[PDB]
Amino acid sequence: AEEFPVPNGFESAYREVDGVKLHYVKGGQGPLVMLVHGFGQTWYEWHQLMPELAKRFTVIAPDLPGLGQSEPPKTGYSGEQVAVYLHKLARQFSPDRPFDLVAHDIGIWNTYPMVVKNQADIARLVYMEAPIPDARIYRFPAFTAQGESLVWHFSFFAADDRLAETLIAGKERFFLEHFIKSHASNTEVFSERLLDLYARSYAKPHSLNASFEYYRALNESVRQNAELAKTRLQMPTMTLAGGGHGGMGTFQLEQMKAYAEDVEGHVLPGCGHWLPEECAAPMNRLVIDFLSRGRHH
Amino acid sequence: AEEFPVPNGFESAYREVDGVKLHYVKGGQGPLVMLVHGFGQTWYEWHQLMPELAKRFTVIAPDLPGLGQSEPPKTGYSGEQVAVYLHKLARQFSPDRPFDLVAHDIGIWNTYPMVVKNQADIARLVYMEAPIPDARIYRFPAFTAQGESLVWHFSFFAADDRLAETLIAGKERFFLEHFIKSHASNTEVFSERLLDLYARSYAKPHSLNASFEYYRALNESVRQNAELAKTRLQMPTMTLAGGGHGGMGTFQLEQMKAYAEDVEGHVLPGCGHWLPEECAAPMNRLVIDFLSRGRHH
Ligand SMILES: CC(C)c1cc(Oc2c(Br)cc(NC(=O)CC(=O)O)cc2Br)ccc1O
Ligand SMILES: CC(C)c1cc(Oc2c(Br)cc(NC(=O)CC(=O)O)cc2Br)ccc1O
Repeated sequence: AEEFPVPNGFESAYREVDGVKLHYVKGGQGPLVMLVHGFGQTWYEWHQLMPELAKRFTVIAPDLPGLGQSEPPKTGYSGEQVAVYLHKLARQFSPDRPFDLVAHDIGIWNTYPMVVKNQADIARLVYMEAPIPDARIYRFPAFTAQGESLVWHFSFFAADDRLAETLIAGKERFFLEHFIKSHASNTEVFSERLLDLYARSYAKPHSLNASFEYYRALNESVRQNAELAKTRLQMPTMTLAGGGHGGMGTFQLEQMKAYAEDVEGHVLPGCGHWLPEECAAPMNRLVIDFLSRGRHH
Repeated sequence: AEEFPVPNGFESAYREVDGVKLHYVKGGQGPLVMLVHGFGQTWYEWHQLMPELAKRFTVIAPDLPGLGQSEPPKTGYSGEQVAVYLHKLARQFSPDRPFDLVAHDIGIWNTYPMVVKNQADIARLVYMEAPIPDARIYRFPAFTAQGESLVWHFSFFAADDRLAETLIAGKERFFLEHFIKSHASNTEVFSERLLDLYARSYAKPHSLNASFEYYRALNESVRQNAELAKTRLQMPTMTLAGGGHGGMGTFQLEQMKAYAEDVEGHVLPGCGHWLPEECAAPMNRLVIDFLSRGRHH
């Protein structure tokens, strides 16, 4: 069974990595690029970019552990633990050559440690729409002069006693529509049909729980990254962020400058958090062009 | 029926104020002291203090509009709008003398405008455990290195789509217990019976909504207060705050120093946010002593 429609000419399959069955969608030929989704979504956020990249690359888009059709992690949900699964998965498909990495939202949290620990394995890097977990996250406001803060959910999801699962169970579809639209500028792209697809996936009880465990592990990830960040990234890096409602604006590039020696950043006007769907044309173009500076076919 | 047991020597009663039926509990003899509760609670949080104060003062403890047994406001939930109801209620019982005001939590938000605009009506002021709404609240962090913030609910409650009512309905007791305990040092004072009573009251659909409408009006309250604060408070003021887990610590007095000419403050070690219940004896002592410096029975 498939939760989301696979693009024509791609395959949906699984690889067991360290005892965990990871779902991925793969297509194309050439050097490998791995696309890693974030919270509220699955590999499917990349389904418009995938066919375009597959003209020049082998493209793989996994479901994060516990989300989509991937089994929960057996170790834990901190960035360093999850990154092991992702690094090993990618290296199964590209054992002898570096691969490219594109990550959105908590995809960043779940890949940063494997990038810094295996720099030679990463040719080029694109990060969009989430802070790397570090002390900067403790400075985000709980409440703003415009109202509902964009990261209040960090505390909601991290709260003990399964506060978030308990309140959200049975109302997953309602909650996700609010969360997604509240973080968007171009809300019109989030049709009821599309929201139904994403909600059905994260409503699986293990997936709802997994979602929140990433936040319960956030402070551990921050502690992990305080050590890891002693070495700056050396590979070409690009950041993207939305400049509209819900977007991170200038924060993305500014933080990345502290992490990377070679970084270019873009803020996309009139686009919020959900770049691949809110602003498919300019986002896809930026990603394709950036990755095409390296060898492809 | 009554939602909470009325102390001997007191009466549960109602008054119409600008077309809104307000509930209160009243007893005692002497000059008037009005005690105003906050979020998650009702007049009943004052039930231990009331008998002691009633030896020296006439004591009135209203339910905030929409909460407890009080009708919702017909104007709105902003601080300036709600304060009109509370000011006029107090003046119905103390038309010829100033009265004292003690407020906890959002009782502060709902009284500050009438205090600054009618200073001749306020003999002495006691504020505990909430910021006066101003730009300071925009600095509180969304997330902490120890986990959930004490104020992420500002955004949860202010959010549109009736997010809070929709998620909390059917789980009102569960949520309130979590909220109370996360802001408490001394959780033992919150018996199953006490939590049941508070949960049942705010679970009334108009009360659950009313609760959150206070937060949906918070930015408006901040804008209102930016103008009102041009005039400093001149009456003798005392602040109280908890020094333990869940408490506001030095913030209460330090903020008040910017608003009031004559202020003294105390921080109570070993006490959290819910001062009248967690630390009834020393809080009661401090309030009774401070108010008893003025004229009484
Ligand atoms: C990942 C996702 C949910 C998301 C998080 C966001 O957090 C931020 C917030 Br709130 C506020 C700021 N600006 C500050 O000045 C805060 C500070 O550092 O003091 C910066 C950021 Br970054 C914003 C958008 C967004 O889509
Ligand atoms: C009323 C209630 C819900 C509540 C609100 C609270 O908010 C906060 C407050 Br106040 C002050 C700070 N920070 C400082 O004092 C540091 C400084 O400003 O120097 C941080 C926070 Br977070 C805390 C406890 C509490 O129980």
